[PDB]
Amino acid sequence: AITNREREAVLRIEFPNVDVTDIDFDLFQARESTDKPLDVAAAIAYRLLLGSGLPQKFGCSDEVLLNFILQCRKKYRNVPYHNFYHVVDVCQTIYTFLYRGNVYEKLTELECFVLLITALVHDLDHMGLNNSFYLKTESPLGILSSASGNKSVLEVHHCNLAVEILSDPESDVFGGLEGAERTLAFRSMIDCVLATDMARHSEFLEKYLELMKTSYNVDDSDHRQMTMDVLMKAGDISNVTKPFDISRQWAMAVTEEFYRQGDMEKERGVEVLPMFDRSKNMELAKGQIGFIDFVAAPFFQKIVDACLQGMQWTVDRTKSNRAQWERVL
Ligand SMILES: O=C1NCCN1CCOc1cc(C2=NN(C3CCCCCC3)C(=O)[C@@H]3CC=CC[C@H]23)ccc1OCCO
Ligand SMILES: [Mg+2]
Ligand SMILES: [Zn+2]
Repeated sequence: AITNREREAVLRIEFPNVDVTDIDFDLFQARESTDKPLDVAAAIAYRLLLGSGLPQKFGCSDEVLLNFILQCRKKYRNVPYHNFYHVVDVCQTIYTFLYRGNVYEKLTELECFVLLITALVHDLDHMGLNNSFYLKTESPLGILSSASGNKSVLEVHHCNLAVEILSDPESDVFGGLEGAERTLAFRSMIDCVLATDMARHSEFLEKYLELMKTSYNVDDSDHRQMTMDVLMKAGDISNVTKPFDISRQWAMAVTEEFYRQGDMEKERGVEVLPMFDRSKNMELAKGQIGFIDFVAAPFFQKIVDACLQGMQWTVDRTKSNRAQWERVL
């Protein structure tokens, strides 16, 4: 359970002069301009969701929504990248895809609510170590994954914790739903989180594009779910689509986390990939350009051209940042 000092420390935060729905929203400045960045991060998610009118529409009370965010926050660790700020950022970004990029037209209101909730649970208890680390080192979570036959080590873990938070009525944001609606809420959340495993990036992207070769059918379960998966994925690789100052700060965070993994691998005598090598050094610009060219740019370009036409700015900003990193070299 949550303490009343904890709830009130978040409840009292308001943003009258800072628009949390904007594509230019700067979470780094929001964090840096307070002495309580975890409270401000929780208030951004809370006010963003209450402001939309979605929780209220699905019988999710203000207290339950606030309890849920705080339970999620407790399960986020002090790591450079996969910390609470990342999921608040993903939530805020998906919101912009839905309501600034008009993707809300392609999904039901319930599915928009589920997506925003899912963003907040999608990396629960991440240790700043990737799936490969768990498998190479034969860690208890890796062993658990191998024996159960589910290769997405962290993603299954993220789902288990989401289901656990939601098992408590005081934090069940889906507690106000019933029957088909409730099943859809859990099924869609679980499928979205499982879709975030990057070892399955091209699988999800190509399953989506083939479904969109024919007319978009909202009556089709697969069409909606694949759209939900693509938006969760887009939120996850969205740091490339932000203003250069913001994009650079996420680039530095992911670099430091990756380097800490590499250092732990060196200490354990397991294989280290160049991307995770701290002592030897690669320019930040090079990492980002490679990331954009082989992953981020084709992803955004293909989904935009296939169906998500309103998300054109994501393609534009990624290119502008790619050009800026090229200048850095
Ligand atoms: O500049 C850099 N320094 C070292 C790495 N590097 C370039 C990579 O940068 C980023 C990578 C990531 C993620 N990489 N990968 C993998 C995806 C396939 C391609 C290779 C990299 C690993 C994950 O599995 C993470 C978890 C889920 C979604 C994306 C996450 C996130 C954010 C990144 O940059 C933030 C500013 O745009
Ligand atoms: Mg993840
Ligand atoms: Zn993530």
